[PDB]
Amino acid sequence: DLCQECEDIVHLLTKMTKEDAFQEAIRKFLEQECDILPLKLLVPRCRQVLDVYLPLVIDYFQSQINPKAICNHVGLCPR
Amino acid sequence: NDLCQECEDIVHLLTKMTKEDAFQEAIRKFLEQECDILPLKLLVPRCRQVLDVYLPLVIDYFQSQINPKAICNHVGLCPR
Ligand SMILES: CCCCCC/C=C/CCCCCCCC(=O)OC[C@H](COP(=O)(O)OCCN)OC(=O)CCCCCCC/C=C/CCCCCCCC
Ligand SMILES: CCCCCC/C=C\CCCCCCCC(=O)OC[C@H](COP(=O)(O)OCCN)OC(=O)CCCCCCC/C=C\CCCCCCCC
Ligand SMILES: CCCCCC/C=C\CCCCCCCC(=O)OC[C@H](COP(=O)(O)OCCN)OC(=O)CCCCCCC/C=C\CCCCCCCC
Repeated sequence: DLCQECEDIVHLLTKMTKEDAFQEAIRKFLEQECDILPLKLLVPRCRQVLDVYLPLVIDYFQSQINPKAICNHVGLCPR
Repeated sequence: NDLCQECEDIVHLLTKMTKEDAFQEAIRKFLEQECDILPLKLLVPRCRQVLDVYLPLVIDYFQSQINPKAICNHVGLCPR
């Protein structure tokens, strides 16, 4: 049941993004990855992209989202 | 505070989902669509080719002999 597993992942992400520890951990991990391969080459200006977009993703998962619509958008739930 | 367990749960869900071909097909279609538009079109040079090369590798990685706690340790959500 892909739809339900995707919805569960979305729910878990909504829970995890509420903790500052989560943001700090993912920030440090991605900052380390941005300085080495593969990301260093695959994503130009990796660190700046990270600085700008990690807070936006955190906010997004803390906002009023529609899990079934999200999972439909990526093709894992029907409409 | 129990981020470690939530991370392990996400990893387990991903391992389950990567077992289905419908998953690979759907994520492939979604990311192929995204590679042709903003933001990815600009953030990831040669997005479509990067996708073609790396999506099977990520799928295999989550289908392989992995330890969810080890992944979560690597990304800093379980302590070690
Ligand atoms: C490039 C190839 C790399 C190999 C694979 C490695 C995967 C990397 C994941 C990067 C994917 C970046 C996709 C960015 C596309 C995007 O910005 O669309 C998000 C849109 C736009 O939202 P808004 O403009 O704010 O308006 C609607 C309000 N809800 O939001 C969505 O509805 C979709 C959210 C996607 C997150 C869903 C996560 C659920 C988990 C599913 C299973 C796990 C697979 C995840 C793979 C990535 C797919 C997101
Ligand atoms: C570019 C930053 C933009 C900020 C927004 C973030 C949006 C989407 C996430 C972008 C995905 C980029 C991830 C880079 C992964 C990478 O290149 O690292 C390679 C390494 C090399 O693997 P190995 O050393 O062989 O593993 C041994 C450990 N047992 O990959 C890894 O180690 C595994 C990392 C996978 C972690 C996923 C676990 C899921 C946990 C929580 C999900 C919620 C957080 C999502 C962010 C994590 C992104 C990976
Ligand atoms: C790894 C499995 C974990 C599953 C968790 C899902 C992880 C990430 C979900 C992605 C977050 C989507 C939420 C959208 C919320 C939002 O408002 O952002 C939408 C914005 C819209 O962008 P714009 O505002 O239009 O900017 C235009 C100016 N350039 O889009 C995004 O946030 C997406 C940014 C992500 C940047 C991706 C860069 C990394 C991409 C590919 C790296 C591939 C590495 C693979 C290596 C694997 C090695 C084996």
